[PDB]
Amino acid sequence: MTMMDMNFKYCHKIMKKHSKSFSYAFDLLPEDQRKAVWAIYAVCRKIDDSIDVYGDIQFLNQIKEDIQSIEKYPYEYHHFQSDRRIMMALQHVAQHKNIAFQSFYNLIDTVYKDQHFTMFETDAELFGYCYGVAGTVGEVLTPILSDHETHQTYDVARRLGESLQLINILRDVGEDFENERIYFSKQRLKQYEVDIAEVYQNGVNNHYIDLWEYYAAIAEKDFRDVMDQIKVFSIEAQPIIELAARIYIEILDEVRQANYTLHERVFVEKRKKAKLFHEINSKY
Ligand SMILES: O=P(O)(O)[C@@H](CCCc1cccc(Oc2ccccc2)c1)S(=O)(=O)O
Ligand SMILES: [Mg+2]
Ligand SMILES: [Mg+2]
Repeated sequence: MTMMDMNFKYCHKIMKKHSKSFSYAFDLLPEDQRKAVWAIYAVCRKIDDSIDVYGDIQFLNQIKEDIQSIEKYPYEYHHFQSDRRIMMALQHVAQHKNIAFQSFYNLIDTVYKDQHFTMFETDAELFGYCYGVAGTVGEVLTPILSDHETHQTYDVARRLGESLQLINILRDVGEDFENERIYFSKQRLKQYEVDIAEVYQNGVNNHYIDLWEYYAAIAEKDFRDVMDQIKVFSIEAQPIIELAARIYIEILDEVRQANYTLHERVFVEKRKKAKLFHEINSKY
């Protein structure tokens, strides 16, 4: 095992831990491609967690710098300020694949704002946040999971990304509330006459469930739309992307089964991930 492999293994390790779902799906891709996904995932994870758990903008600048460093000089050795392994893997990926640096930049700009947090007045802002945090990830991943990096492919990957993030938010209401963050908009929170702090105490109700379903409705609709357009992705990527998405979208049924709980992070047992893997691999 060469050292560069060591760095990719560290990226994988990170992905395995923070996302059993995506890890479960993407590891099915051929070597060169999953390596690229591990690295890109690790980068994003460091960004996200350098603020959603280690709330530290200093690091975030360390990472933002390393990347600009790579974009600027893909073929020079750098003494990265944040996490050498991940950057080395990313830099290695970039010397082979096209990378949308601006996309990592939008994510960064985005998780920054998650410092002095302020609710969203409208779903539009909610939706734009889904873009900066996920749509942009779909955009960085596009050159990796596709052959035709065209407007249509970027646009689908992006929507996939935004949809997967809406589901993400649909599961984490409680977790997010404990952390002092509500992502449903006030417009929509008022319209449905619901208070998160109040539901958190006395439990769900129908105001919440309806509201929760309003969003789920959206998420699922966009999910179906992207599945239709799944062929914009490579043949090998298609089933994996589908499993990644169905494995993630299944989370909605899990929030339901647990009665929209605000005190647990529901999940999809690895055995169901296997079941879904099954129902899809037939089709392929
Ligand atoms: O918006 P949130 O609630 O912080 C959400 C993370 C969003 C940022 C993020 C983190 C890690 C990976 C990621 O993008 C991916 C997703 C799949 C594969 C590779 C990268 C996006 S999390 O709930 O999983 O932490
Ligand atoms: Mg987070
Ligand atoms: Mg979340």
